[PDB]
Amino acid sequence: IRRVAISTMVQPIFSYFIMITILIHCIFMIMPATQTTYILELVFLSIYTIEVVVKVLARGFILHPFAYLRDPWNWLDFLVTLIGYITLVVLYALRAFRVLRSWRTVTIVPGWRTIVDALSLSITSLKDLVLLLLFSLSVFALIGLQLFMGNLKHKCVKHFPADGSWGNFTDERWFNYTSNSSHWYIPDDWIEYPLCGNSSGAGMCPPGYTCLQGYGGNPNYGYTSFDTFGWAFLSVFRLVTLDYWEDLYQLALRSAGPWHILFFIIVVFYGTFCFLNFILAVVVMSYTHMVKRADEEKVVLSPFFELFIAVIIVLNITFMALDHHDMNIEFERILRTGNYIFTSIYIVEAVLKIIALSPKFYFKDSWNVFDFIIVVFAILELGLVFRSFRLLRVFRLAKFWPTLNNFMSVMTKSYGAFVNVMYVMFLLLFIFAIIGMQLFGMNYIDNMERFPDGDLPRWNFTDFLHSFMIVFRALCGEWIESMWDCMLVGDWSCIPFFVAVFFVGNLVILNLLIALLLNNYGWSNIRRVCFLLAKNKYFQKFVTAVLVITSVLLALEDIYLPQRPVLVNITLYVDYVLTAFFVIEMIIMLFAVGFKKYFTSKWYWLDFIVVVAYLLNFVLMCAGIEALQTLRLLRVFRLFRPLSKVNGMQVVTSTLVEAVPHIFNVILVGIFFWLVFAIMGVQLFAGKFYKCVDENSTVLSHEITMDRNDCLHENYTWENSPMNFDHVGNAYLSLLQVATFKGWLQIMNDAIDSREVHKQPIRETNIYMYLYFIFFIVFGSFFILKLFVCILIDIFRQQRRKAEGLSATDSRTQLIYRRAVMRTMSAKPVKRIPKNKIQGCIFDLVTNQAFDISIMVLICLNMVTMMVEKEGQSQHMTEVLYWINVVFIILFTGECVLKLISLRHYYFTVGWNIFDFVVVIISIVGMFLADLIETYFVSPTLFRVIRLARIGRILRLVKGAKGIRLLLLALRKALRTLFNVSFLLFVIMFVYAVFGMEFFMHIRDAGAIDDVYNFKTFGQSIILLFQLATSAGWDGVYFAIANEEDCRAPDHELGYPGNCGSRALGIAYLVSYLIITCLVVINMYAAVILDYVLEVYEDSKEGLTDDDYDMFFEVW
Ligand SMILES: *[C@@H]1O[C@H](CO)[C@@H](O)[C@H](O[C@@H]2O[C@H](CO)[C@@H](O)[C@H](O[C@@H]3O[C@H](CO[C@@H]4O[C@H](CO)[C@@H](O)[C@H](O)[C@@H]4O)[C@@H](O)[C@H](O[C@@H]4O[C@H](CO)[C@@H](O)[C@H](O)[C@@H]4O)[C@@H]3O)[C@H]2NC(C)=O)[C@H]1NC(C)=O
Ligand SMILES: CN(C)[C@H]1CCCC[C@@H]1Nc1ccc(S(=O)(=O)Nc2nc3ccc(OCC4CCCC4)cc3s2)c(F)c1
Ligand SMILES: CC(C)CCC[C@@H](C)[C@H]1CC[C@H]2[C@@H]3CC=C4C[C@@H](OC(=O)CCC(=O)O)CC[C@]4(C)[C@H]3CC[C@]12C
Ligand SMILES: *[C@@H]1O[C@H](CO)[C@@H](O)[C@H](O)[C@H]1NC(C)=O
Ligand SMILES: *[C@@H]1O[C@H](CO)[C@@H](O)[C@H](O)[C@H]1NC(C)=O
Ligand SMILES: *[C@@H]1O[C@H](CO)[C@@H](O)[C@H](O)[C@H]1NC(C)=O
Repeated sequence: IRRVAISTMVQPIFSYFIMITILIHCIFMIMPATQTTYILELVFLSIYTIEVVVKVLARGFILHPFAYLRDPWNWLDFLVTLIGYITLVVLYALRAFRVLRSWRTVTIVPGWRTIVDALSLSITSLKDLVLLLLFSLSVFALIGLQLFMGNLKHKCVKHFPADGSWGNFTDERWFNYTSNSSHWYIPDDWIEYPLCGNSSGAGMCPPGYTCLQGYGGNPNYGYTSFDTFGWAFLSVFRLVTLDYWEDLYQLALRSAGPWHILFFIIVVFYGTFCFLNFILAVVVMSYTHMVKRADEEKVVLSPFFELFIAVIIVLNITFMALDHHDMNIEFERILRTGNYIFTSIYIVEAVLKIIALSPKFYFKDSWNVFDFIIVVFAILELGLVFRSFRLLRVFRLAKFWPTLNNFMSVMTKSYGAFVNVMYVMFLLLFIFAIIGMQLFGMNYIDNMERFPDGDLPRWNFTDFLHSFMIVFRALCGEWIESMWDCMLVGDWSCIPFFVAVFFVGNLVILNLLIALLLNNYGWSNIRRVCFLLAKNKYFQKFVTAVLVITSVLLALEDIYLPQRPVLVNITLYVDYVLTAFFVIEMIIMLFAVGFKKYFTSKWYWLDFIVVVAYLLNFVLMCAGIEALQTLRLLRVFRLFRPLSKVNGMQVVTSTLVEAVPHIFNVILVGIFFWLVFAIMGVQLFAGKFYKCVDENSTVLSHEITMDRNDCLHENYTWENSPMNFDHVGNAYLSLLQVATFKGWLQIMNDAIDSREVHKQPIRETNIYMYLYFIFFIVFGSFFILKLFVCILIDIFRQQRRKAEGLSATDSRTQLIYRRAVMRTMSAKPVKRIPKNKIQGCIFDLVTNQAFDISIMVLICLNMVTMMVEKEGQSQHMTEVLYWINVVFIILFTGECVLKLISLRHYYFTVGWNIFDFVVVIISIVGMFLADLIETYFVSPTLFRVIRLARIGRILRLVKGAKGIRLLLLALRKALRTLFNVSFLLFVIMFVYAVFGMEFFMHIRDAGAIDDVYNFKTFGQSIILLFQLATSAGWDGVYFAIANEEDCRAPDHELGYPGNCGSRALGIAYLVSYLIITCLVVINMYAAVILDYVLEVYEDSKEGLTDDDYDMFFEVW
């Protein structure tokens, strides 16, 4: 018995047999069930049971150190087998998790142990971050609950008819009329009722309507609000993750007022730019530790011909990129003839090289094998669709292009780790797809009526392909809309599922991928006086002040300016004065530093360009020609030099300046790869996004209009999609929309509906086109776009080393030791006296640990009391809650009084004591103020705002938490640099705000631009640009500002400005903004955070921390 089992388990054939069985079982899990599946399930279960029996007979069960159930993997196997028997003999919710056995297949890929260990270490290291995350989210949920409670229910309700059609006024008849949903404003074909508010700057109502509270439901089937702590929690988590967050942001600003933008800024700054970067830092440290452990453990043959072939390759690529939809016949002939010529040249090259060199030596070269494969494919293509393989020719450019060559060699050097990570990602997606299919698939079929028109949504769980696509989309960062659908037809189980998918896929696996990338990709007197004046402090301060004031004046030139004559005059006068000022300043600087210094400096060149622009505008105005707006807007660029001199800014600007060349190289490589995908996209989809519509832009059925001829015979419209693959430029724009995941859903809907040209698309007739986008997303968004962060991280570390005056050649250990030696230099001990029988007794009672723990418990209880508040509660409940809060305030005041009585003046030697003392004083003053306000009823919003001080007494809960204290210390050390980065971001936003006001203030309402969100004033422009800095909603903004169709041109004689945008201008504006902010400046936060977190953690683990010195001086 025992001998057989012991020999059987160690035989490799046994392990391969089990693995192959698991693989076929997974395959059968993908396909639809049938009676044959039931018997195959029994076969698989028998095989797994035999494995369990063999291993128990070989090891024993638990009682010894090396028994069967001392290995976690065996725990997985055993629990899944038991679940299988349980579900076979006797809830279907348990039948899914047999797919968990597939996790074992991770052990097939060589080098799997490193990645699995890194994942395990990352998961175990998030312990303190989870607690801090939950606390922060709760605090923000409370703040949002008190600020936005009830706002998302606002609606425009028609006035009670004075005509008497609804009867004479009575309170009952008025309530009866206002509650009828047919009297609530909603534009035709809309799903959601628009929000409103009567505060200055909120959404307005049409005439005959008033903005009311308490009617109807909240947005998104009632799932989006701040009416309870739980929904507020959900909304805050959504906001931190940036998941469709522009919609909640616009809803709140439209119902509450633009000033509530402040709330969103705070949440985005703390939660997105700091905390998720803590998560990334933990993942990076874990991976670095594992890799450290692993590593420690241990004619034709001439340059001229090469150049000739290189230019021929470039010309062939150009010819390939020129292909487009509905080409004229001459264009087609030219391209075809060019193809013939290129193929002939490649054939000649192959033969010449094979004969000049030996055939044996010819096929010993990898590049030669690649070229021969290309020649074979080309000749096969011309002989006989093999055109898709023509793209291989593009990759020959890597032989001649050193940057691309190095990029390729780096990938070759470490392909194994990336293979492991991608396999883990896809295995996780497969497991979740199967689980979600079993849990939710039948809900969509059974409860289809609940959907807006009773139709199945594009994204569902009805079969394996759709389930995989929806979980993959969640991994890309979009989870909440799918969760709304799941809840609508399901129950609470949808919430944990999607959250888990998002957390594991996005915050762990993708972060691990970027960690891999980082690890791998990483007269004489006149000159005298002018010189003295130029170097003088006061003169520079005066110049800076003038620049700042006139730049602020630019922000006031909004759409209302023509109605304000005094402002018009002030701006004109300021323009004249600035012209004189710039000229005189240029002369002074020239006399100070001279011609050669002046004209070899980039700063002085910027100044000179501004001087020339203002002189040109002056000459134009003299001639009677209206000044160019762009030229006089160029003066804002003067702000950057004084900005670069702010305290602590030098590290940030040095990092960006040093990073520019690498960023450019990455952009070039990305353009190359995107060219490959764009040519493929044109080949697949060019000309196929046309469809037949009617007066309402509603797609007709193919059963009615089969093709273009039917469409036009019935006098319908054969309209193209604004985003398409008709030529390479449009393909590039569509691929940018895909990679950023902004507007990609419509593009993919068109792609999977596509049929041959001139035919009516059919829903999901070409579903497997999804594979195209998956590949692009893996190689364009997960790989190429994440290099920017790695570059910034690597460069910022070096620049900070420069700033602190540290040597570059020193090792990390030496710096750790120097840090400890610096700490020991500045530590000292403190003692306090225990007072006086009464005071001494109170001292003994207050200095004990029980007292502090009790204070913590009281804080937790007060926090729960705050969580009880909800929308619609009776006023009696409001009063009871306020009185309970009063009790808590009295208790904390008493704590402070006792501590003061005990410690006398020593009390203020501890910083936390000072914070608590300030909070107590503020609470007393606030109680007085609240009583006065509530009695005199100043304003409900004012009361809500001043109630924000209540959070002060809850923030003390972090006192004494060591793990949380470490991360807060890291954040404190980084605060200066984070602030400087934020300041730079805001200045860039200001520049873009004023140029956007100039370019787009008059455009018609379309897409995301409407009466509330637009470029009409500086504030509204900033509201839009803060949203756009995260790339959120930029597709709708582009659709608005790029529209050149169906518009009125300006009438200079009549003064009418016109109302439509510019495709080229909008493309330039938005693409440049996305690159500068989303891909560069925002990633600086991650760089800074990572450096500081790493420092503190290494101090904790391989050195000494301030707490070590504190403990040493506790004894002393
Ligand atoms: C600004 O923003 C506010 C929040 O978003 C919004 O409320 C406000 O809208 C409405 O503005 C008008 C002023 O033009 C204001 O009158 C509205 O409030 C009135 O509420 C009364 C409540 O009646 C109650 O009925 C219950 C029954 O259970 C009873 O118990 C209560 O004691 C109370 O009686 C309505 O009855 C009233 O309707 C008017 O009543 C007058 C009485 O004769 C009558 O002459 C009028 O013609 C009319 O019929 C109002 O609705 C206010 N909305 C709400 C919900 O209060 C918005 N705009 C302004 C201008 O404030
Ligand atoms: C019960 N009832 C009839 C009265 C009766 C007694 C007097 C008060 C009580 N009413 C009540 C109690 C608690 C909250 S409360 O639960 O919201 N707690 C809050 N704590 C703080 C703490 C400080 C603060 O202002 C500080 C700033 C004001 C200007 C500058 C400093 C405001 C708040 S409000 C509230 F709203 C109001
Ligand atoms: C230095 C860095 C780190 C922080 C920068 C400060 C911002 C938080 C400031 C700078 C400009 C401010 C904006 C200036 C103008 C406005 C318009 C204001 O609303 C109005 O225009 C009210 C009138 C109306 O809506 O009718 C709302 C506040 C807002 C967006 C301000 C909100 C706060 C902003 C973004
Ligand atoms: C108004 O009253 C009628 C009956 O008089 C009732 O059927 C209807 O539901 C009421 N509408 C409301 C309360 O919105
Ligand atoms: C709303 O008003 C319309 C028009 O009078 C009426 O037909 C409808 O029944 C009303 N709905 C309710 C719920 O009262
Ligand atoms: C367009 O929509 C409106 C509102 O549903 C409808 O009345 C009209 O008949 C529609 N037009 C066509 C051509 O279907």
